Amino acid sequence: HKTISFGSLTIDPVNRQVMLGGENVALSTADFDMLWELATHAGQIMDRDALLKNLRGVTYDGMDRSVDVAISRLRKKLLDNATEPYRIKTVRNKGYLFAPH
Amino acid sequence: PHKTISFGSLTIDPVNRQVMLGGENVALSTADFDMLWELATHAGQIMDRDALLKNLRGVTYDGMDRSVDVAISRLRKKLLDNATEPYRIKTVRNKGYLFAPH
DNA sequence: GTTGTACATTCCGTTACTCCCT
DNA sequence: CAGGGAGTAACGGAATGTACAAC
Repeated sequence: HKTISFGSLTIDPVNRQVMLGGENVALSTADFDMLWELATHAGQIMDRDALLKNLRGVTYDGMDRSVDVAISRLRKKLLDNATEPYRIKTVRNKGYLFAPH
Repeated sequence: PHKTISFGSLTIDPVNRQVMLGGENVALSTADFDMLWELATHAGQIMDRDALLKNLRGVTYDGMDRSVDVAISRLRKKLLDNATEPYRIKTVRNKGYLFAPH
């Protein structure tokens, strides 16, 4: 009912469980809460300050790389090469974007 | 004629406080069936440590109090769940624990 | 059999580089 | 021939998992 899917990727907030085309991908608490955020605003550029607020929530001090680190850890577990990402795009000086297609 | 709650093969019978998985009776102590009961009646809903402790021992989460965590570990053990890849009981950092209805 | 301490293990924020891009 | 914005490896402090001690 509340489960929100994309392509072969299913994100279930009721059981806090995510599946990538049959296979069940193990995500930590941050991996999930971060992916959930992005997917909610799919195709929408989420800016760094906006991420920290919704997820921590603290103020972006203009110099904080935790979101970047969080993104990389997510990118690896989702099987998404950062060199040319299919799922989670980087947008220079804006933030990050979840790609539905 | 017994009123219970059920999630797949799992079955929780608050009448005689007997839980079954499948299957066969799972032995829980009193304080542990209580905590399982709290979680399961708020399935899909994150129960924080204060919420739990207010039932587990009827106190307020002060610490650093770890009585819930070990308790969560027994349930996971007793429900044939694996902590690193938990199906039925999820850990949510800084929040608490969660009974997953599926 | 019950319970939680005393370790055992994992998480994620910081740091510290690195290669980009401008 | 800066300057900075983004990737991630690694460190380590704190949040969580539990074998087994104390009951």
